[PDB]
Amino acid sequence: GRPEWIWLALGTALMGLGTLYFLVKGMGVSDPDAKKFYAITTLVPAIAFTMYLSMLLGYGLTMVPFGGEQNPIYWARYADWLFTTPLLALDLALLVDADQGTILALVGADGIMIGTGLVGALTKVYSYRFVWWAISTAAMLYILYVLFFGFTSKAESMRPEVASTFKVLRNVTVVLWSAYPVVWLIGSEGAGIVPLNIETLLFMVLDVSAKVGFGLILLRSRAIFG
Ligand SMILES: *C/C=C(C)/C=C/C=C(C)/C=C/C1=C(C)CCCC1(C)C
Repeated sequence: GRPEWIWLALGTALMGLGTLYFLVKGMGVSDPDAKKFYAITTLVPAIAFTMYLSMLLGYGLTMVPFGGEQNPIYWARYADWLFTTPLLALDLALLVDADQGTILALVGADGIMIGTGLVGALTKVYSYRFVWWAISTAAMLYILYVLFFGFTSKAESMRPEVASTFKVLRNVTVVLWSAYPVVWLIGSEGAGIVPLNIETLLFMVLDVSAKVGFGLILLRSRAIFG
């Protein structure tokens, strides 16, 4: 009966619907290249759907003590993000033909961001929580710098239609991702200013927008076509 459950139920529903819709459209398409984008992009909200469900049912939540209090931390989010954020990057990476080393570096950075974020989430010394938060956000910025400067340049060599689709997704990604560290900062994991219920709502709106929103834009485009 935690108050944030209503948002966990809506994120479950939205992610589940989104998965089904993408699966249905995906299995209908025969183009090889398009099927690859569909397979990657249907997996993302799939993973998110299972995690939101678990949390809705009481899993992935633990009490961490810091600030002289017992604080409720949803660690199931990091298990979701660990695998969905690199898959989203792969989507963007395939669109622009990015180099294999570039992708290895991104995913690597991404592993670090999610890994330090979680360590930071679980840290019992208040001050140190933000030390882990800082590194994680530093890793995040590296990724955004690459997608904005690096990937946009590679996109330049693709047809206009492919480059156009990437810019939209690149913008969607940049705007949504940069909002996660601030939410963590002022929410349950950080300053404890925004309450967990509201925080769950914020992450749900970002999550769904970043997965199903991102998906709808990518999968409805001509750009995934070989
Ligand atoms: C579907 C989920 C997506 C697209 C999640 C993106 C998540 C981020 C960009 C998260 C970033 C974080 C930081 C920069 C620092 C503190 C902890 C995190 C993990 C909340």
